[PDB]
Amino acid sequence: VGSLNCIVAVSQNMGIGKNGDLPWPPLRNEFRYFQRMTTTSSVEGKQNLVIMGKKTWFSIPEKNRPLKGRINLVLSRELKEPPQGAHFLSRSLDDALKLTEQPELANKVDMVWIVGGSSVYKEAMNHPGHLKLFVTRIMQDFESDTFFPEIDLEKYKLLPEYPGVLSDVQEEKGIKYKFEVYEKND
Ligand SMILES: NC(=O)C1=CN([C@@H]2O[C@H](COP(=O)(O)OP(=O)(O)OC[C@H]3O[C@@H](n4cnc5c(N)ncnc54)[C@H](OP(=O)(O)O)[C@@H]3O)[C@@H](O)[C@H]2O)C=CC1
Ligand SMILES: CC[C@@H](C)/C(=C\c1coc2nc(N)nc(N)c12)c1ccccc1OC
Repeated sequence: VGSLNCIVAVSQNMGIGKNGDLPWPPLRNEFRYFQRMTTTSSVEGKQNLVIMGKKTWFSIPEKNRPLKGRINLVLSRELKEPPQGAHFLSRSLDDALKLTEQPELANKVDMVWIVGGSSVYKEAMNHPGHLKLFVTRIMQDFESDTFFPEIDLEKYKLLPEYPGVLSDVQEEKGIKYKFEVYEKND
């Protein structure tokens, strides 16, 4: 099984969501980027796994439910089975990652991507070991009600570039944003 990775898009005031939707209007290529990063597996005959909280699952426009080409796992202590269209259900992040070692997934999974929400991000980021964060910096303030955790830069190093990730400023709908990759190993 491969790398552990978080991916997020976040505004200047640290916001990731407002009532189960994005703080900002739809950014079509930003979303294509998320799709490409999380889907693309190098290891042949494997798929990436995506791990999200229950809220995040239910915020997915149904058109993208499940996220195609990836194994979709939802985290919920309340649910008793994977939601309609999801593949797996775990009661915690540690369980999710363990499940990954079992024979049913042992060599189906390439990369695992945590795609939200706030408490999942915080736990993966605080989890010792080798981890990357793919962070789109939306370079405005947007009114939000859910927030990305603090990135501890003593631990997380911003990489000066990364294959397959544009290093320069993007703009959609008059909103500027840029793509960053942070890496820790502790
Ligand atoms: N990059 C971006 O801009 C992103 C934005 N979002 C947005 O934020 C929202 C979703 O984020 P958020 O509200 O933080 O919620 P989550 O997606 O984390 O969902 C929360 C629920 O999932 C369960 N859960 C969370 N963590 C764990 C865990 N470790 N183990 C077991 N269960 C867990 C709990 O469900 P239960 O009560 O059933 O146990 C919890 O109430 C949406 O608005 C979405 O649009 C989400 C991801 C990325
Ligand atoms: C897992 C859900 C994903 C489909 C999503 C957000 C992102 C999660 O990590 C992300 N990382 C990046 N770089 N961009 C994103 N957009 C997300 C999303 C959630 C609610 C409403 C609209 C959304 O996208 C239009």
